[PDB]
Amino acid sequence: GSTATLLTSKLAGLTATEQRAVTRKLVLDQAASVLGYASTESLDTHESFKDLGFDSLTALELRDHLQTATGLNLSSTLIFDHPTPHAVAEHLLEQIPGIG
Repeated sequence: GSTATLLTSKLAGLTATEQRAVTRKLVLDQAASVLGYASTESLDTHESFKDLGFDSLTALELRDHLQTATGLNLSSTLIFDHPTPHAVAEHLLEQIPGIG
């Protein structure tokens, strides 16, 4: 759906664990783009987007970022369903076709 092959071609090179790692960096990077960052400087993967400053605004463009980033289909309260970019990145594996 939509694309997937974009990021899916990434995870194809990883194992589920490294697939976590790569978008634990991507969701992070996106969240960074949202929040005002350029190197995920003020982010955490152990801390929830709540603390990152997301809400019914930034989470929306972040969620938007993840779907744009991955090509998969995420949701409105995505990062509030999955607390951390860690929980979200692994959530991005759930979207992945078998390889993930």
